[PDB]
Amino acid sequence: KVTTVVATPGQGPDRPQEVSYTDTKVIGNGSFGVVYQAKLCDSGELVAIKKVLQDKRFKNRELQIMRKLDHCNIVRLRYFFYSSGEKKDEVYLNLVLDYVPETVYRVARHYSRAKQTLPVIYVKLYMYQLFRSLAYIHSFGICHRDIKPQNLLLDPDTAVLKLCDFGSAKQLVRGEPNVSYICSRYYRAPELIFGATDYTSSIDVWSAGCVLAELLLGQPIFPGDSGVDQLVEIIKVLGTPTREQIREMNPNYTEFKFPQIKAHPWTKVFRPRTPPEAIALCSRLLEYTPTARLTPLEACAHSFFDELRDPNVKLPNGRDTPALFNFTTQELSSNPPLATILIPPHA
Ligand SMILES: COCCNC(=O)c1nc(-c2ccc(S(=O)(=O)N3CCN(C)CC3)cc2)cnc1N
Repeated sequence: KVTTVVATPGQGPDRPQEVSYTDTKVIGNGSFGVVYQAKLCDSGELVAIKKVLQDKRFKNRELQIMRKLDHCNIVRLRYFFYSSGEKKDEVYLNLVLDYVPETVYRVARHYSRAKQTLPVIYVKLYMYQLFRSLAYIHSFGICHRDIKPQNLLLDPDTAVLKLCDFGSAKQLVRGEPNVSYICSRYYRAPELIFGATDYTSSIDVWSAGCVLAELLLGQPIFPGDSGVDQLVEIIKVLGTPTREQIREMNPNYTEFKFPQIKAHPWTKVFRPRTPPEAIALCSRLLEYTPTARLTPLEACAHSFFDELRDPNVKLPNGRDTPALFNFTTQELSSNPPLATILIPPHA
């Protein structure tokens, strides 16, 4: 069964094209509608169609953001078009994206069921690629707002990570308020747990540190039954924030959940047989103070990733490491002189 739809390229000139696809399989659900997997008849390559119900008296925020993005470690928007259900009003915006077979969550989840830890090289590979994607969208002022392992796609063979689900991403315009019940809990920055609406892109940096620590520990570092319990578990490990730290997180609130609980060391948080520059990265990612957290660009050049910058380092299945040095000037803009470290010898 071959379906032919008139789709506009998600990057290219505004030139609607006949796109034919088949093998339509549902893969995902959500707030927005439904996610499918499909095969382009002509090129035979697999794609994902994210189908959202669209009201025409406001443009889809995700769509405006997708048509401005293009990176190695981000699922690219190939096309978009409009469908409908039965009656009219009932307009569906459909996003044709690249399909990536696996996700970090489902990888991380197995090793955990096998009582095993993910090999450290995969931690470095997947965190570095995530940082690159973060430094790129933050250079536009776009904040994902929903970093979680299930929103990171992986190819098992090439070890390529591609960030997906831009449903909660938003251009942060300074002076416009921004909501605080964003982020998929567990990875919900301190500022948002206290209900701050004056946040920056560093909330993705926090969420990334929660993803890093989860891959190191083999389970979510900051669990919790609600937004309140997330604060308990953060305070359990990072201690009660100082009142200066509280002022920097949210310039609004403090309704003491309970008392000051103090911190316990990073060394005692993780497994003993795995404490290298990985613990130093977590201590630079998971800080209360938003301006004290690393930039995704500064995180890529951290000591923990230095194995990947070696010209001789090779993937576990013997293959080459995927592109880890093909930066743009937009991606380097926050700190251009960091290219000293980012681009090693080796071409
Ligand atoms: C709304 O936000 C974005 C929604 N998602 C995307 O856009 C997107 N999703 C994926 C994806 C990858 C893995 C899986 S899976 O859990 O490993 N698995 C589930 C069932 N199935 C039989 C096998 C696959 C599910 C989906 C890939 N590329 C995408 N472009």
